[PDB]
Amino acid sequence: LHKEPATLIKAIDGETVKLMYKGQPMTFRLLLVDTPETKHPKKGVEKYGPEASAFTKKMVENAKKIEVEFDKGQRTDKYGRGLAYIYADGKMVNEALVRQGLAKVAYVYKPNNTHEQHLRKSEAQAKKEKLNIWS
Ligand SMILES: [Ca+2]
Repeated sequence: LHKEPATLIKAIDGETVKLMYKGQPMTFRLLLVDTPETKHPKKGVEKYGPEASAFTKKMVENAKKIEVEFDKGQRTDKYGRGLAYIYADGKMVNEALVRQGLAKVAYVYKPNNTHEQHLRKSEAQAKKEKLNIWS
């Protein structure tokens, strides 16, 4: 893989953060995780979505270094969003959200799945801990 510098522009929600990467503002999708929603037109807000976006916000905002890392497969999805693992001070947000019961592992697509068993290891710990979506 290769980690890269990127600069925070805007945390949209749990799974989506806007970042200046290569000098271009880009929408980035947190690879492998699915967070609850704040806005879904046919839904309203979903349980733990407010605090899933809160979490990521705090995490990318108080960071001194944000780094993105692309996986070994296509790097942009269909809606043109970067496909990546985001590190706030070297800690993987994508992992942090699952360790805290605020994200389930999901849409795991070969070959963009290098870190599938690390996160699938962490969801298991949070489930075993009765935490938040697993409560
Ligand atoms: Ca979602």
